[PDB]
Amino acid sequence: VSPPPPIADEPLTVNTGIYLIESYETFKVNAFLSLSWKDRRLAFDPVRSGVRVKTYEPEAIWIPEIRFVNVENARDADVVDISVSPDGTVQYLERFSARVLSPLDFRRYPFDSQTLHIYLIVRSVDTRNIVLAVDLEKVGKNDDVFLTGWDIESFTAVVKPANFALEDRLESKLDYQLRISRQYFSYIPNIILPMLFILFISWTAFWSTSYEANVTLVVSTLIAHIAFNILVECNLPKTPYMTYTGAIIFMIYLFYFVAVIEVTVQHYLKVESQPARAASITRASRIAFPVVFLLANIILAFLFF
Amino acid sequence: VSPPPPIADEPLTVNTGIYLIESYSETFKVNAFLSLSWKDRRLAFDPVRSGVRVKTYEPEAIWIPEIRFVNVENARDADVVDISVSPDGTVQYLERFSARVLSPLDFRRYPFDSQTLHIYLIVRSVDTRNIVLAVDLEKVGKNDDVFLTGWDIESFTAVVKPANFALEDRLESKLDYQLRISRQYFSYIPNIILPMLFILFISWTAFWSTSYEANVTLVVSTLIAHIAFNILVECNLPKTPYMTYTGAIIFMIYLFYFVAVIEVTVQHYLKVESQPARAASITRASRIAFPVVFLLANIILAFLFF
Amino acid sequence: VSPPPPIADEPLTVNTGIYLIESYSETFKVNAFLSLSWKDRRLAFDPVRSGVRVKTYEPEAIWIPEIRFVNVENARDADVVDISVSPDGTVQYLERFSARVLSPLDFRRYPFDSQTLHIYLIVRSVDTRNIVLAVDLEKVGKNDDVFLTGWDIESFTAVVKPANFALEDRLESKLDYQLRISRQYFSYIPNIILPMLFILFISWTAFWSTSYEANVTLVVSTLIAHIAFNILVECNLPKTPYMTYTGAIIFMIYLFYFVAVIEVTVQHYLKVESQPARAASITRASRIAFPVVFLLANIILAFLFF
Amino acid sequence: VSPPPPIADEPLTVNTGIYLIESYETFKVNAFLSLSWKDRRLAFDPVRSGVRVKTYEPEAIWIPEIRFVNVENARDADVVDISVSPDGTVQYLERFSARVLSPLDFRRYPFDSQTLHIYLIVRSVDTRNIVLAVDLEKVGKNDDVFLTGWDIESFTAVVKPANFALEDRLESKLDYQLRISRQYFSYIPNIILPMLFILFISWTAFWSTSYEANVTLVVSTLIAHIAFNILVECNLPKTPYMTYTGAIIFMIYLFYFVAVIEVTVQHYLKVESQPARAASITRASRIAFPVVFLLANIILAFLFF
Amino acid sequence: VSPPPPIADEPLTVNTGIYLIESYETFKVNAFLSLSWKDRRLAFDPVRSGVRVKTYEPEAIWIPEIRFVNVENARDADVVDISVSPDGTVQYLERFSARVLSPLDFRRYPFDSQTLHIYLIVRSVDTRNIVLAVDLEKVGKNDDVFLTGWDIESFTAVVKPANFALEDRLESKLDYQLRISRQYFSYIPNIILPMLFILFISWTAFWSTSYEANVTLVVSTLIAHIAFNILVECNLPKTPYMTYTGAIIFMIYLFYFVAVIEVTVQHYLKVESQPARAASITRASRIAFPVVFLLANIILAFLFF
Repeated sequence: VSPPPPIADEPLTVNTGIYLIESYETFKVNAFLSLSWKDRRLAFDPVRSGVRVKTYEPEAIWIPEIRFVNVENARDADVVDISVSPDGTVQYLERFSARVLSPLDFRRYPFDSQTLHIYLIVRSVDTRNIVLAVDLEKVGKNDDVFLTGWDIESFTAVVKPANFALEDRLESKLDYQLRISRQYFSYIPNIILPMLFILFISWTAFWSTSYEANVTLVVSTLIAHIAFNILVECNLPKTPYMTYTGAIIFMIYLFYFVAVIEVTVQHYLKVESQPARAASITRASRIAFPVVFLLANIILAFLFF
Repeated sequence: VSPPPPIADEPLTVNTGIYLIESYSETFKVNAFLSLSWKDRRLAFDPVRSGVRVKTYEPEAIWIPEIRFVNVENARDADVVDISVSPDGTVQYLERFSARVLSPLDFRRYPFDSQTLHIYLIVRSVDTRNIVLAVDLEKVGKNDDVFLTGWDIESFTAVVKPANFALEDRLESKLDYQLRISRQYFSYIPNIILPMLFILFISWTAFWSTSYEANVTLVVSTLIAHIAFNILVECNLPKTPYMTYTGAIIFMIYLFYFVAVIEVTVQHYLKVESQPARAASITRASRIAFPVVFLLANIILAFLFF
Repeated sequence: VSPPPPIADEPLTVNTGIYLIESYSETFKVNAFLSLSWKDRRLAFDPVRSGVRVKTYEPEAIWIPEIRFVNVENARDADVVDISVSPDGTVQYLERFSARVLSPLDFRRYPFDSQTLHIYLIVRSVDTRNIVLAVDLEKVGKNDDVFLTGWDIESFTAVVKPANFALEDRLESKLDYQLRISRQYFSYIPNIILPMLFILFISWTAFWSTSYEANVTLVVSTLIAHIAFNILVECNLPKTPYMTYTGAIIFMIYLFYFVAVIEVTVQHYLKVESQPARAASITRASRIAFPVVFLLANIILAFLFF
Repeated sequence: VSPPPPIADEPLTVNTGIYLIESYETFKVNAFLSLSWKDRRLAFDPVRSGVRVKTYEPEAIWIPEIRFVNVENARDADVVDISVSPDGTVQYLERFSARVLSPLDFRRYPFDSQTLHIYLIVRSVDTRNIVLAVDLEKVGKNDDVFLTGWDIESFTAVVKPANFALEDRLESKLDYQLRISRQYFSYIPNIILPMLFILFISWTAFWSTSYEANVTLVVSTLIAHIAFNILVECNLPKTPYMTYTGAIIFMIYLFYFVAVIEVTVQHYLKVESQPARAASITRASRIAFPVVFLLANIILAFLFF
Repeated sequence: VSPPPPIADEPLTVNTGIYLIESYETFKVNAFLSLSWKDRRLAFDPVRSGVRVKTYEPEAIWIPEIRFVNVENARDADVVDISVSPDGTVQYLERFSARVLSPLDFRRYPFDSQTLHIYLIVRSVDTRNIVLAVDLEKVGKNDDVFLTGWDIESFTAVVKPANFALEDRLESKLDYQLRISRQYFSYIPNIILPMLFILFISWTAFWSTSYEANVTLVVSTLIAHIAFNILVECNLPKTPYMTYTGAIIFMIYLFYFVAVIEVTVQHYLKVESQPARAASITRASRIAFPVVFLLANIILAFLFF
């Protein structure tokens, strides 16, 4: 079957709509794709037919070749209904389960908001040009729409389509945006708190002179920090980009090094009989370490938010 | 084929039923029988002239309602078992389907939790007539070989009254099938809480010691052992982005290792400062402070979560 | 196509058989031949006029009984090999199917266990006539290239008498195919129990020492080594929620690291308190207490599990 | 259907083209495969025919059997359009999602550029010979082409096909090259820096005489290095061949051994009462260890770059 | 369609051949399955027919049911070409991607050679008997055939088929062997070397008298060996059967135990005021431990090679 012919030179407007049935660090969505276009070749008089509307099969009529852009593979398509109104207006409906192929911006994790994108595309034919449109009454989401650890803020579409030329033929692109924000509250007692306790347990080598107990304090807590980093391996990003957590983790690895330097220096001074000077440093460190940490954290929080 | 026409204005009632064959796979898989029954007078026959009790049809041959599932992975691996039409026109459909339950678990009470797995059946009404779902209670159940290791399958029931609502200007009829399960917690004690408690107790022996070298080594080295044990039971400890009864216990333990370091640090600091009467007072208190605050805080939490 | 009609009121006997080609991938997948044989007189012929001894049909061409499997992960990868009709109308069906065995293992005796893997064949009887399953013992077996690494494939047999029962008002016939595999335990000793025992023994050398610094470092540091080794053999140590032979030994070991800490703590506490005669008495007893209670408790458990 | 016949003895030239839609330590690509060949059995006079171009179905006409060489399994094929121009010029277009089966060269990780390969092949038939060609206007990539942690430099094709015989029949291969380079900057604060801090924390046993504190310094940091190696397990290559990073990691394991030897020698001299000699070594080591490291690193950097 | 009839009582010989296009601790392969048999019912006089050969469709003619034995699931089949020669000889060609289902024998890892299997089977029919044959011109492998960390030595077939009875009907099995050997070099600097360094770092407790430093030396390195074993978890066998590497690992766990015993005894003797003896065996241990290791290793190497 060929596409419907133009009354005049005008292109075929396909009224699209996505409504999230079920939505569920990667994302998959189960939804309704609704398509509507006018094919007069199908028009009928209800009187001769004895039907308000005629229900067709996908094979029977011309259906626009609507493809998705960023998704895993050929969509799990299931046609729900095909309805033609006496005028030849085609009301298509399909149910599709699809994997969201968008990278997340981990730069502000775990205090971030993401915008998941769903791209609808149609390539225009030799016969006539096809353009995409949005039926706002056919764009939404159910309420059973859950995404554990996230707050589903919106499901909206950029109404104005992206029309552009590709391999000498025109293409019409549409942008569906699932905007989500994170449920950060558990991060404190699970990730930052114990990581901070381990670093604090190290800092008690600023009220000690025993190099044996001090080596054992700083070094043994370096092992505990690394093991805890492996414990929360999942909840920490794979990112090749600068991240808020990444720098905070890095800063900690540096603070374990500075603490070793102080400890080492202090012991060297004591061996060297400048104990008044060493005890001065170990005394300063009791306020230096927690103050530079709290400043550097505030510096970073500003640098990332 | 079009849907059957109404006698009067009434909608088409589809008598549904799910019967669990098997269950498997902290995620869940179902293998079951989906039974559907509706009246199509167009298919009706006079039993006497026809001779035969009922006639067997093919899915393509007749009109079958478009019944879809809601919380399942992808398009069901459908297999039609039998299609039977009663003299009066009522159709007896049966299919075998294997599906994955897309229902989240509530880990807030892990490992003393009961879970309600959901299977939603939906039907969209057509232009011709309206379709509504019903439940044949004789056709809703589960086999007895229905096992779910580490869980107790309590019930498989359906919320008989459907959720009828309008979506995209057309009516929809949703049905709720509930697989209620509770966990088999008894192994948790000797595998998860007991050794975690032993590690914390082994730390507390720094309350009958004055050696800061042995005390640093006691508290710090056990912190490493607790973290490594947490990695040993990584699977058995929930991922939840929400607070949990086990969630808090673990946190409380990380806090108790910190307080224990503070005491140990204070004790040795007083010792150096030559106030041993005071130091030995604290270390003596700690021998009863630490186990008492733990047992209280645990009881506080158990109440806060149950 | 409808099922063949009864000579009298008798049901249709379907002669089944499964023959193992290959087994693979603590879960198992099985690829084999499903042979089915039944009498359909509607297709019977006279050899003389036909000439041919037997004719070949296509699955679509004739009525084939709807044989389904019960405990299989995904709708069987179906491949029809051959369909043959003998002069008297006796159909000889053959298909090749690859299937995932869905049977849980009884880990109550790992790694000295014997499992019994199940394959269930089911047929639902139709309105026309009743169907019952049978077993052709000449068509039930396994190849010799049948390997299951770390297991000894003892048998492949079928419970000849089928389990007839009613379901959703219609009659059903179930068959039991049993793959009996026992373990290849010998490598367990040098890989799992031996080093775990060495770590526990390395701890016990704190019974010939008085240095609380060296004793804390001996018991505590080996606790970390035991946990790390438990993570090293994470795959071999079962996920089971139930009582297990290995799972108790692991528990008992976590307890022995606690008792040892207690002795070590008591020993130094008496030494500090100046009852050295008494402390050296305990540390001396422990040199025979610890290895004796271990060897007794192990024998107690081995009896409790075997 | 058989292939089109030759005017004379010449082979059938198939004008190929791949244009990347999607790209997503393994790689998968979603793109447009464009094919063009002349079948005059389909050719028509535009004037009498009326229509500019006739749209056919894949089954209807003869389409060359174009296969990919290094890809996972039978391609996710989806025919977009088939157009026959008046001259019989078949303009084919399909959308294919495919997994790239090319091994990476980790020798220079994380400072490496990679050339991903897509091989198009056609086997010539008994009737006539088939050869591949490249329409340069139909080879490219979109701009939404992302590969997180990589910089997509080019998508080009080796225009000259590699013609050769296989099993007595002639074959025509084409080389599509997706040249990418890595986004290395996060490697420093995540992989090399803490690994260096752990090794430095060890070296502080060159300003200490306490064998207890020295064993605890060298040995305990060896554990921390191993645990950190497990923390970055993902970001460290599996190569059976030698590598720049793999060599460094090895050199570090050796430096922890040398440091143990010094520490052991120092205390052995101390017990043996040659403290002049012991303090000489520990003094040398303060400059030996950091100098040999910085030299050996420069030696390796040159040996790999 | 039925099989071709016998001239006399002879069986149908099917000339098979597999040619590896692409190979990729588990293995998959992309190849060409070539089949050739004589079906006279298809024979033609070349002169009157004009054409040298005629191309058929799989559905059109009788093709032998050739199945594979050790592969995951039903082969991703794709028919390339079907050609009939004037005498009725059928030249079939298909492209199949398939996962090798053969167990690896790790009893010599990482100095092992492995023989990957591909079995071809055909079940004989009631009409006539079918037997498999090998066209040696149609058995091979491409040269771009790579298997990272392995050396592809051969791809050969056991020409003589295994003919046997199954469920009362005859069957014909063929053996295709992809013989590969390992690229072990990197094993030394990645697995055995650091494992040896950790064990050597332990042995420095034979030049020490400090029981605190000796407990910390032997015990702390035991943790480092276990953590390193977890670091190389991937590169080490899962085998339920004895391994050369498996016993070495075991022997090492035993050497850490012996080292604890000697340490413990030595301290015990010194406490007991018999320093003459403790010093004596500790001196023995300096040569006992490295000698028994080097002997036991040689014993094992012989026991496994």
